[PDB]
Amino acid sequence: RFTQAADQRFKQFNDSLRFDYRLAEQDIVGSVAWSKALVTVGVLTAEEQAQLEEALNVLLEDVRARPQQILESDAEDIHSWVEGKLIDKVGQLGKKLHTGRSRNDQVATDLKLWCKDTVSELLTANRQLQSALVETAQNNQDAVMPGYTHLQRAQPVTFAHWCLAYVEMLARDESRLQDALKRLDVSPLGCGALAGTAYEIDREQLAGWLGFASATRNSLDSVSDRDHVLELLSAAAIGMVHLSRFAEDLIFFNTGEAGFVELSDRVTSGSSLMPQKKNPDALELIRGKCGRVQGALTGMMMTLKGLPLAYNKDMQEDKEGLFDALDTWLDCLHMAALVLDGIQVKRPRCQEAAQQGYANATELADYLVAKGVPFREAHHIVGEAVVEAIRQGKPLEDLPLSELQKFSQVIDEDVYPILSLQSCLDKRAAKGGVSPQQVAQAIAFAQARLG
Amino acid sequence: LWGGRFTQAADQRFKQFNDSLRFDYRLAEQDIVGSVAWSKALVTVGVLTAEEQAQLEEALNVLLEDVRARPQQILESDAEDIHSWVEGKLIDKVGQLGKKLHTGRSRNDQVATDLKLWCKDTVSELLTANRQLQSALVETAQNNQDAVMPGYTHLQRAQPVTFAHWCLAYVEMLARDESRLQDALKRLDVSPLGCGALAGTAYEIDREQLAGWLGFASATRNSLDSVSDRDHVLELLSAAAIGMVHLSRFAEDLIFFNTGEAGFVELSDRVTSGSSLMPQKKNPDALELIRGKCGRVQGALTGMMMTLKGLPLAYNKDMQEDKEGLFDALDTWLDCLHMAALVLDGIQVKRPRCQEAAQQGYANATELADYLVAKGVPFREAHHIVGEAVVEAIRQGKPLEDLPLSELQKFSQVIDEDVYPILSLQSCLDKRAAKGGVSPQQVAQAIAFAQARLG
Repeated sequence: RFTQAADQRFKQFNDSLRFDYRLAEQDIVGSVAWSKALVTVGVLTAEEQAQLEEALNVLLEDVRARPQQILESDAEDIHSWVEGKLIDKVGQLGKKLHTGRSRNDQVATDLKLWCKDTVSELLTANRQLQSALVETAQNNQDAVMPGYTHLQRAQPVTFAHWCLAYVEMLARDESRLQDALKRLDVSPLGCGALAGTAYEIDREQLAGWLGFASATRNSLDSVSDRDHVLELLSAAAIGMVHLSRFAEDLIFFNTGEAGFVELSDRVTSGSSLMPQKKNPDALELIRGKCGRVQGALTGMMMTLKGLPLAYNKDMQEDKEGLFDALDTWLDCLHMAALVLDGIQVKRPRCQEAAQQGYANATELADYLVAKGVPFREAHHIVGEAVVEAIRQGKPLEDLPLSELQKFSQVIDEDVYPILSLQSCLDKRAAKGGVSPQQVAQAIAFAQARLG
Repeated sequence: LWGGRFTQAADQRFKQFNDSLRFDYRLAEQDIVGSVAWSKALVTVGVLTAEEQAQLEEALNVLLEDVRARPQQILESDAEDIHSWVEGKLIDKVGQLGKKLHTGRSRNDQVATDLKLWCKDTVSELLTANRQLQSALVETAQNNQDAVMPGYTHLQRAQPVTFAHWCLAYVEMLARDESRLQDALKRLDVSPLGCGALAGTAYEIDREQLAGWLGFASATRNSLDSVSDRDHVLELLSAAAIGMVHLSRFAEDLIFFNTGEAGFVELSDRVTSGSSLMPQKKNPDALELIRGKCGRVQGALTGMMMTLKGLPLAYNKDMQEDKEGLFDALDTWLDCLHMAALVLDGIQVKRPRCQEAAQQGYANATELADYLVAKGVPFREAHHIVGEAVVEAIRQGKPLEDLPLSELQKFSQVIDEDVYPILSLQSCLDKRAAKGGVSPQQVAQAIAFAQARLG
């Protein structure tokens, strides 16, 4: 009894179906393609290939329309599940299909086909966040707020420029995904268990049937290679780092202390104890989820580190992490878009905090330096003027001319336009600077580029 | 549990993203048991009458027995989490009374308690699994005291050892895992319940009495810390990570001993796969999976560290990410401890091959240096001398013992016919007579000591 329990434990420990069912569709189209290779190589007649294709097409439509059926079976993995469902439709012809093929090059192929499908969905979700960000930017070009270094008020910025910062981060995530795609777009099918098919299959022809751009150059490498999962996990970890920063900023902007931003009821939840709470749960989950992506990355690295060639059962650990991390990344991309959709920027509070920063003390200092006051003395004087202004509870620009002239006689009426928030924005007029004219052009450039 | 502050419902995609039920239902028993203890705190302080508490306990116990019978039923609900699920089922059963149970409590409070209760049970199981492995290793050692084999450093033939000694090496690793689990359990055996959402319950509850009801050793000293603390998850993950490193080395060793090249070990069919064509080759499936599974435990560790890093006080929603990581990592560690034990029974050590290999690679060269020392030759000099003898032995393709005396005396004139008994396999073992050494008497003393420590 406890022997049987132990054997059943071993079967659960060993089996992969419960996560690799996720590869059903890829295993099936992969099988279609192999079947054609076998014809070129004289194992299958053209008729057996058509019957096999027919049964695989029916199975594909059935898995699409009801994926939950796979997990009803006690098959050990999908390859064996698909094989079993093939034999029901076609008899021993569904075993003959595995001729010249191994589970090692089979799963390598399925996995890369899955990555292609998934990178595609990630590219879309990523482009959608960019577009959500750019749209948010368009509607908040007038939202002047404090920029931050060290979480201290620095030169003022606009909410729009803040959005386009994340657009840029996301644009690099997009090219990272594109590059990973091109690099993984190589068919490992026809590589046998480790040393190649024992048939004269045309692997480049086979790759074409699979939709891959070329075939792998080395069978040992083909069966042992999981770079694409490491690289996709890297891309995801960096993407999630981006989203964790976005979340951190929005959560600060969302504090009662800041009051910069109000989030929608759709994307927010309450407290079981505290009747007033409206918490940024979605933003917090997005940053909390950075860790599981990172863990998936670390785990895959550790799994592959020190692993001898060619194939090893350790490599069955390549899927759960990848699946979880890419699902997470996709969910976070969607959720970040959703948060933006309902966001309200509280413009007066943003501007009030911008003005309580005294960044224009700089502009005062070199107004004075431009008027001839020595550097050291200029800074001393503005320092004094700033202390007095906070004592009176007003911005520098709010001091009457008679008051400012007590700090330096050279200050005149022309000081006031030079101290304005608008003036300080308009000076940053180089590419990527925060002047409204530049931000406006960046939004337009991103609209055109994003479609 | 909330909604009065809200004018609009959650978006469907937010609900799927935010809900914890699909995994926190694992805490059902703990949640209900904590709720019972909380109902008692509430009497103490006038929120509930004695008969109201008795009535809540009845309904909670019904839920407990229902949930024990088929936990899966929980997942039929669209409840946000296990806490809302319990409260909702209480209300169905007792009406308005069910709306009273959450007085003075928060989910921050509740989940912190539920998770520590679950850790206690899980650590216990890990401890049990760790001890069976130790004791399975000890028994394998018992039965393989005579299996001289090569010892390795750098995967190079070092000095002879025995398979018993190898086994006991892993016993020592596991015993430190065991003590790490015990120390972690002590630190975590502290009740956070009664700390509200961060600042305390607004009630004169006796939190040490509450701890007693829950089976904890004491109550936490600071509400802010209590609702925000996940040290115990990091500490358990880190113990699991170390434990999994040990298992990965165990895996690496056996997979190596199982090669056609070594041939030291035959494993059971129960734990391997292979082909009827080549019944000699067994793929070490369980072992490969044990070492492969090290990563996900390492990943859970890194992941929880990252999620906790830079988080302000007190509770934050990020902390909902603790459970999935911990569940996976401790389940993995438990399964690997069980499979390691499964691999050990029916394992067979192939003695003739082990012994043959133990006599190769000039693994007796230390004995010659030591022999030179005993004749007065400074160890460093002896070492150099023997190294050169090895270079000549390699050149002749002979073991040191097969070098004629006249040849050996070219290296040192002090060498006489008594080197030869010193080069034997049995003498390599006998000479290592200090504690933790490989002599037959030391290994026997170590086996007997491990048997006593574990019995």
